[PDB]
Amino acid sequence: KMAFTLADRVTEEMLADKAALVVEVVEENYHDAPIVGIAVVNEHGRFFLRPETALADPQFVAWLGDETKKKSMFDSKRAAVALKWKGIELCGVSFDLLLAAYLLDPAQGVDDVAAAAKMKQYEAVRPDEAVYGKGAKRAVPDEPVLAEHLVRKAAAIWELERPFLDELRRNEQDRLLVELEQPLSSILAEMEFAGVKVDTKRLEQMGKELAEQLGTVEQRIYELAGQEFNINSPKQLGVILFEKLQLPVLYSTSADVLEKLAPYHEIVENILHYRQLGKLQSTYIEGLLKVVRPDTKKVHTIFNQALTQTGRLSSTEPNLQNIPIRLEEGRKIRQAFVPSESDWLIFAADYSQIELRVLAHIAEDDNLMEAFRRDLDIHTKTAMDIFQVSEDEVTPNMRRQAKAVNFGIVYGISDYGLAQNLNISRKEAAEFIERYFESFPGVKRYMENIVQEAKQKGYVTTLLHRRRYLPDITSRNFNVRSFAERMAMNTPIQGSAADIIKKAMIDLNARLKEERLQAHLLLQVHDELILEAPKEEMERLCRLVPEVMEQAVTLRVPLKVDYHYGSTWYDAK
DNA sequence: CGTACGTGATCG
Ligand SMILES: Nc1ccn([C@@H]2O[C@H](COP(=O)(O)OP(=O)(O)OP(=O)(O)O)[C@@H](O)[C@H]2O)c(=O)n1
Repeated sequence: KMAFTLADRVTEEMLADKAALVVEVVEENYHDAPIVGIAVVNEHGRFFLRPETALADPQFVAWLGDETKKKSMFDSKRAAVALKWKGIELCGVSFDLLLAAYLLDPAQGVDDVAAAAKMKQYEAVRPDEAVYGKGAKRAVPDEPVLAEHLVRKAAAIWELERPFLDELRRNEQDRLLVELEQPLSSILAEMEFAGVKVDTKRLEQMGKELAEQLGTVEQRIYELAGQEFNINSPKQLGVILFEKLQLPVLYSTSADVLEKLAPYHEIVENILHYRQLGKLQSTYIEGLLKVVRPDTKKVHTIFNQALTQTGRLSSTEPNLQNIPIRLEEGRKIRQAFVPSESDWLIFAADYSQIELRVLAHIAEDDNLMEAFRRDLDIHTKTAMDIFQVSEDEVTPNMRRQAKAVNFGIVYGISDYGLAQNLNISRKEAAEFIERYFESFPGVKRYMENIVQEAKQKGYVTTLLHRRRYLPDITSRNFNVRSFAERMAMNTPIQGSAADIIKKAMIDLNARLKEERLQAHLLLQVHDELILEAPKEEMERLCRLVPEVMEQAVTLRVPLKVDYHYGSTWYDAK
């Protein structure tokens, strides 16, 4: 057993100017969720507090909100947001063990204190899953069990801060934690708590029309197949296509396959159309409506800041980072995302080709840097170079194929992978790649060098010193090793872009505050920032937002930001 | 050829 005081009231010694603090929210989605318990560990001892008591105590609430009273936590954003829903401000979080663990090694998948602790041979704390259970059997245990668990977590955080900070310093990542990820955590908390207003009537109207079109195409499919079957079943669909109708096998029924089969039978295009409507209906209408809060008609995503292996955020419940845009039918979903106040507008700013600009910078490729210095259309320029033609001679198919090469280069180029993407032979794809590297020899040297460096050091890094370990780079299995080489090529690009936009968000918020604008961030989608603001602020934002985003870092090429605003997210185009 | 998440089907 670990010793602690199970307090009935808050005392002064619990309010020291440095503590490990646990404000426990067990529900996965912490929005408007209960706080089940509080633990504090500091120089004076270890304390468990009941939240109905602590959170009603003015001295404790003042302590929580006092920036000069420093707290060490794990996933402080969870606590901060749960407290925001209770009208309580959390300040002074100086160390977040989740973010520290994430920066040291995102591959550990650390999502509880016990997992972080094990990184430093500290095992005197249980995994959350062992305490709460998983799935439907999940539950908050009785007080003695709960209290001991929260105290052990606080004690672990209290013990682990120094070793974690020491290692971050050794890796030259301590500023990344303290000046980037931790401040960003607070900004993410604000964005999540603000939420995004949804026009549910509009979504419901779209739902109704979709359902009608769905019925129509569904019956057309049955008529064409000469029978009814579950179109969403791969088994049944595969039978209909490849046995009853005898279509060729190029069973995979992925979209790319169906697109190749479309010429053989009228049913195929109907099946694609059906899947597409069904996607919109199930995921982007019905699924979105399920998570809208009925009182305020807002969705409050959770941005997972300690999940991706490259330093990107992810977004859940709902995922607001994969709302359709490419095809008009799906893009209309965005008409349902609206400003939260009357006479406000949505303002969206996106980096133009940030990944290829970062590549130009890190590779110091003269041709690619010159292309961005001239603000050329990069896909047209790449086509000119690889196909050896003048700008006026670049055909649409050529630009399309060059664009695909540009994607492959950023992802970690593969002849089989590019070949798959363009529906061409491996030798054909290999020729394109060779021509690319002939035109961009700095990029080739960079790709060769970064793989060698990954092998030598064991990891790759981003501009702001994020790291990703790549143990498979030495595998004697070709496929395993090749995937690791692709990660070595891609991670510094994708990850540096993530560093840049994170810093831009911090810089933007500081400027917004200085200027006392009411404008605020709502979402980030990897290389874009979505805000809402009074209509009277648009002219100022048109100058401020792109400037801050462009100046977040200084590269060997310019950063370029495009922007638009409108009455809904759809119209901010 | 990179990084995510949600869904419906499947399947233990
Ligand atoms: N102790 C440190 C040093 C650097 N960085 C990160 O790395 C970035 C660039 O570091 P910087 O020192 O300014 O440039 P370099 O000289 O290239 O790096 P180094 O420390 O090796 O000299 C910083 O902005 C920061 O994000 C950090 O997180 N912690």
